[PDB]
Amino acid sequence: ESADLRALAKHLYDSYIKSFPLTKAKARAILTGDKSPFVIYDMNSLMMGEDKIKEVAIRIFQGCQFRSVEAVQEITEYAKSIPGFVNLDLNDQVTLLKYGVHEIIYTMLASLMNKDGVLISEGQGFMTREFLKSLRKPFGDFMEPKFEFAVKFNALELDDSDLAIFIAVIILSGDRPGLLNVKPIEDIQDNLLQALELQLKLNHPESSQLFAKLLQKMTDLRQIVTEHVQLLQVIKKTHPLLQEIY
Amino acid sequence: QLNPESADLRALAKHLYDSYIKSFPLTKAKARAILTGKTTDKSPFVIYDMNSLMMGEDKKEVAIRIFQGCQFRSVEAVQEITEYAKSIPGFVNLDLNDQVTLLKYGVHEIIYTMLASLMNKDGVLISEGQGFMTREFLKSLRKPFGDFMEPKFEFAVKFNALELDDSDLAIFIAVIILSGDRPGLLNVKPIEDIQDNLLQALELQLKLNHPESSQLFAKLLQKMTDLRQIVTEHVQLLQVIKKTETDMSLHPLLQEIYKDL
Ligand SMILES: CCC[C@@H](Cc1ccc(OC)c(CNC(=O)c2ccc(C(F)(F)F)cc2)c1)C(=O)O
Repeated sequence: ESADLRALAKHLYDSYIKSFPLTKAKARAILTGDKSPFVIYDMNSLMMGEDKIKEVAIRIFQGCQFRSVEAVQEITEYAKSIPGFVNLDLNDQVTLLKYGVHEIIYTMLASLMNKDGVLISEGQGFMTREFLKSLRKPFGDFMEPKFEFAVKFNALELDDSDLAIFIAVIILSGDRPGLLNVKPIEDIQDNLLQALELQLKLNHPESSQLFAKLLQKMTDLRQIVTEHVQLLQVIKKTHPLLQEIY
Repeated sequence: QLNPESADLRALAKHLYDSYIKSFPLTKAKARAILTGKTTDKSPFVIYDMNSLMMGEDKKEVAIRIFQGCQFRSVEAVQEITEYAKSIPGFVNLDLNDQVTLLKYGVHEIIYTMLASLMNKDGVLISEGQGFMTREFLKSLRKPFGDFMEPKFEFAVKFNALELDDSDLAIFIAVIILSGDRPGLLNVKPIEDIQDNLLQALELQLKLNHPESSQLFAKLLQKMTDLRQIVTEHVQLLQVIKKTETDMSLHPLLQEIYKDL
């Protein structure tokens, strides 16, 4: 048992590294100790950042969308490396990605966040929490709850090897609506959960019940996603091919 | 056997086939099974005249109604193609303006490539394969509507002789989207680097899938000139329609695609 699992963990770490350029380890190095990122903390600072790297709030939102669309392709590539994933019914793969990417985006965004701001543009920029929060409604309230989640998530002190398995657990959720064959999805998730548990026991022997605590974070994640989607709807009180891409 | 480099190309081929099946709900495989009688469950209702057309409805003017139907389907196809385009590695990382440009010039060449899958020399599948409208009925519509589809049929018959399957088409459609010689492109190099890779993958795919088909790769690439000619002829036909039929509406997505094409 405890060998297929080590294999699974290593396999997923290696694939996570290929798929996601900006790892947590590299993000934390930048957020602390070498060559500093460009800090966007103001309206004038944002203006200059676009030279270095509609009005203002709209351009920032549209930027997050371009990045999210990129991230969806990175996550999809990652998914296809999870053993058993490509052997699932194709409708079910599409369903799992459709309902999983938002949860994964915000999980991974926490790797680029501290309590004072978030890394952007592959770590070249840093947009402050206070700047994002100052944006006029409804655009001032879209990142804040991701910051509150991130602070709580980051207290677990997970590393990229832990996160690789956790992301996979998220993708293989058998409770997504419209799934046709739930059995093999839950069978794969069981194996991934086993791998995650062992990974966290070996990697974090002094953090009691880290496995449990990580799983409980799924509750705040789905909350964040549901309220985000409702903000996206409210956004409909504010180029044809361009809107098609998004 | 295969080597590391040709192995990466196979993975690319498989990724693109997989995304094609997820993005396009009516494949060539399904279209051929409907057209060739692999069926008591999948046979289409045939529209060959006005009364057939009437009877087909439970499933103004006839020429305009069919034309409005094509427009609508064209808008759907653009949505499907745009979703496919996102899956092509590197595409979403390109400059946003270039993504729009590649789609603008790409989508119709792709629409007509895939339309061939739904066609034989006698007609075309419609309404997700539930109906089949004859080439003769379409050709009989009052001018200039009777001219719209004939060039698509001529191309299709010649294109279908290549006997490409969906795994082949998936890489070819990607090659179409990622052309660095589209007008107005800001950053050509990254586009060409992606197409290089796509071309290598198409080439190997055609060698493996059709080993007895000499220069299929070259012959398929040559067909890109036919697609371009179809697009241009089609656009000149729409300008005539827009002027003779002041009461007919062209969808803004389609209008933006054609704007200064
Ligand atoms: C004016 C609209 C013409 C299109 C070109 C076009 C796009 C898609 C097409 O179908 C895949 C076609 C050919 N039309 C059909 O196959 C078709 C015909 C009738 C119907 C309908 F009757 F069901 F509506 C649906 C599709 C043309 C364009 O210029 O964008």
